[PDB]
Amino acid sequence: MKKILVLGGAHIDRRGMIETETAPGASNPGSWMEEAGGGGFNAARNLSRLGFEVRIIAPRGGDVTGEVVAEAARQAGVEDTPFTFLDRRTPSYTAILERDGNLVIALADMDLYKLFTPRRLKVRAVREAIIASDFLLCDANLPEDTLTALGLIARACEKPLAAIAISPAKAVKLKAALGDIDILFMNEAEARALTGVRDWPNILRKAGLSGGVVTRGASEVVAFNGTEKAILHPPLIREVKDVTGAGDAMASGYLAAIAEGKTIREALRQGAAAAAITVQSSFATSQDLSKDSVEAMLGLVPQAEML
Ligand SMILES: [Ca+2]
Ligand SMILES: [Ca+2]
Ligand SMILES: [Cl-]
Ligand code: NA
Repeated sequence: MKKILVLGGAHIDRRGMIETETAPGASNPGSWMEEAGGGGFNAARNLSRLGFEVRIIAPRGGDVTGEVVAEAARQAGVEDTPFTFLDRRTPSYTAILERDGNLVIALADMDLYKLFTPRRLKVRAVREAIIASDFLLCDANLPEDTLTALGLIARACEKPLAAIAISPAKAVKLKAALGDIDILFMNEAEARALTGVRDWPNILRKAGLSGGVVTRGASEVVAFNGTEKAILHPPLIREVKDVTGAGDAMASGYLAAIAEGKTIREALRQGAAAAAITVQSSFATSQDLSKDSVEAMLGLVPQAEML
């Protein structure tokens, strides 16, 4: 598996920080930091950083913010082939923070994703992107019916499909597609939401999900597939005490391991290494992900146990 196609979100993340003491409910002097984000987009960048040939299809506006996302794609080596709607704005997450980093309030405009309908997913151009790929990844930013239709296409094309849950609210959108998803990445809350730690595999398999990863807190992770499950040990003294992030990094490291054909025990430890790299300091980010950095962090990752 060399080529991964991602179908999911890619938004602008704009963060405004107040420069002085906060005046609540009023104007404050500040300055804006912008960067690209979105579960699918972040995972796409990560997979590219880990050596895969990655392409992404995300709903995109005809604006400069969309071009900022496109540029961040190119910087990470991701082929950006957007579903462009020239009259519309690229989705955005805008936060205003106090000088001390406290979140005052954030506004998400994600409506553009509603345009990615099953009808649009079914166009020849998207099917050909799928046929050109070796592995698919989606996220639950896409509409529910689109996710189900995507599952049917993956089936018909015999393409492996992975999914990122994004949030407990969004996870439920994956319910009909479950039987067509080879690996679903989620945390504790998203698992409860879609389903109704070593227990997740049998609960989830009867829900029709043949494999996935569920994370809990800083240090517990379960991975499963059609016949197997594995779990992470608590860290020893010398070992890394946080192996969980936003979710992109775990997914990317795990999926990278599976796509290279490693065991779920090995995939578990790689995903953990990848997550740990992104959270090992206040300043750590997924830009620090590479095959070499994962290789370097792996010796610090607790052992995994098949069950
Ligand atoms: Ca200023
Ligand atoms: Ca189904
Ligand atoms: Cl997102
Ligand atoms: Na964490």
